[PDB]
Amino acid sequence: EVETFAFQAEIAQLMSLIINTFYSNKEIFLRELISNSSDALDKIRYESLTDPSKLDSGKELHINLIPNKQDRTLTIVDTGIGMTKADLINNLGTIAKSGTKAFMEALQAGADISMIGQFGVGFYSAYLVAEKVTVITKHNDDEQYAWESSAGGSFTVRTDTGEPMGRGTKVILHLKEDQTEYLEERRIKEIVKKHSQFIGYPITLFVEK
Ligand SMILES: [Cl-]
Ligand SMILES: [Mg+2]
Repeated sequence: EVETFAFQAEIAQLMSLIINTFYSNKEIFLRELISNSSDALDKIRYESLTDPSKLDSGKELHINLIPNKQDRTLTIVDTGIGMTKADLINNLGTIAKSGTKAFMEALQAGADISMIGQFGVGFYSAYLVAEKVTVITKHNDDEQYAWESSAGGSFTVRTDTGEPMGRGTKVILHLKEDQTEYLEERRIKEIVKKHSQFIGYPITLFVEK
């Protein structure tokens, strides 16, 4: 049972901008996604202070970066608060309509695409490097869902079964054929060190066979 949804016109327009604009500094997508994980981890961290049972779905708060050269995927996984189905449908928990407007206004006032995170829509920077993005998420007391989109105006949502996560979000980037540098260990390490070096949770870069 796969449900198909239309992006709001403003989000479709943001995605088309990200896909079509000539913009060489694509590596900022990873900072944006790690920032989103850090925010999600802060949320579960705060909820747990008054309700420790919120960590029954896993106490460890951290981020994993998993490259897979066979599948041409880079996956960013966190054990943050996760998203409900309604959050996924509502622009993955973002204020993307107003954020898109602000980002567009900023761009005409001298901003560039690397400032996208300032407008709360950094997730969509994934489309600088990915042809398809799959988001698997599990929030306490909701079921596990998979969102997916290859842009083009629409996204799908379905329940995800097998490979349960205890809690959090996994962003699976199916990379564009010419963006495979982002599976190389030395390149990912460089980007994490350049742009994510003060994130307050462990970031483990997985090794490949
Ligand atoms: Cl909004
Ligand atoms: Mg912030």
